[PDB]
This record gives sequence, structure tokens and C-alpha cells, in this order.
Amino acid sequence: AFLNSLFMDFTSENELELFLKSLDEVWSEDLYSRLSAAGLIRHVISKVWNEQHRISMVFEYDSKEGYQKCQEIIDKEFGITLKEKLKKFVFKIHNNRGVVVSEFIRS
Amino acid sequence: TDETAFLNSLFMDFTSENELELFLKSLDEVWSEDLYSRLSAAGLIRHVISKVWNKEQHRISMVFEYDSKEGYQKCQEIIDKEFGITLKEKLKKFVFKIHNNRGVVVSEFIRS
Repeated sequence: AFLNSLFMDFTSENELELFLKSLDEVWSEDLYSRLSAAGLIRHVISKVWNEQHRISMVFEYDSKEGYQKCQEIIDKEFGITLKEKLKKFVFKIHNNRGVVVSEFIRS
Repeated sequence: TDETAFLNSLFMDFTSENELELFLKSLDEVWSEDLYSRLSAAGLIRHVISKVWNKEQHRISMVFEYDSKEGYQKCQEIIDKEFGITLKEKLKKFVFKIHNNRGVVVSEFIRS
């Protein structure tokens, strides 16, 4: 129903790599338990081959209320809870929030 | 459960909303279940098309997920053989640049 296709751009490859090797601390099991129960269907994190030190994150929600409930959780998670923990990384976020027009899913 | 190894999170920006709406209304001509059946056998796991809510742009996002990068390339071959001069010329009516973002999946969470 809803999907945020987000990109995180870092100032260096070393920053990107430390972040990727530190994922279980940022996107913890506890956080996923909460987001899961609030509407989160999937979350994929991938590298982006490039000039750019870019990370792609695609989030899929079962509804908009799902998206919003999870976003609040996420907004608080990084904007407040992990704020001081994430200052070691300088990065820029590009969000792409949208309603799903069509979807294909293999058997 | 299909694990995604390779992914493209691409986006397209149009010079007008009417053009975006027309492009959306022409996707069923492209992404037929017939084509999807053959691409899915070649490694396409998932394909999601979305209308981005952004007041500054007229944007469409697409996320293609593959079981492997080899699957991605076989799917590119299939797409090449699927369309020709008729699509080529339909796309000449539009103006947008595709922003691709391809790479290896590092982490995947799927619910339950």
C-alpha cells in the first residue's frame, strides 16, 4: 500500500561501511518488533554502486496508518533516542514516500 | 521465502503532473503479467511502482528486486527483446531522467 524509498548519502566510504557494520545497533531487534507490530512489512538495505557513498533503504507498509504509526516510532528512534549515538555519522537523507500504484510479487 | 540479493531503487521526474499521470496510465502496456512471468522465472522477485508524494517534483519510484545480479542482467536481456521501435517512440513523447540506484542487499527484514 505505501512505500518509503529512501537514500542515505555519507561524506566518506569509511563512514558508510562503519554504519553498515553497525546496523544491529541502529536497526535493532527491539525496534523491528515494534515496527512489525505497527504495520511494517519489509525493510531492505542495500549498497548503491557508484562517486556517491550511498545506502538505499526501502520500507513497505500494509497501509498509510501503518506508515504513519511506524514513522512516528522511527522519527523518535533516531531523532531523539539514538540522536547522540548517530552524531558520529554525517549523512544526508532523501526520502521518497508514496502510495503503491502496482506491485508484482513472484510465487 | 525469496531472498533479494540485488536491487534497483530507481526514480523518474516529469516536467508536469499530466505527463506523470499519462506515463502511469501507460504502464500496463509495458508491465504485462506475461512479461512478469518470464522475468520472474529469470530472477525478478518483486517490482513495486509508487507515486511519490512530493510538492516540489512529479515523481514516480520503482523498486525492482532480484534473487541475484545475474538475474538482473537476464531480465535486462528479456526487456530488450520485449520492446522495440513502438515503445522507443512512445518514450519520445515524454521527458524525464531515470535516476538508478543499483546494488547488493546487505540486510533484509521480512515480517513474521
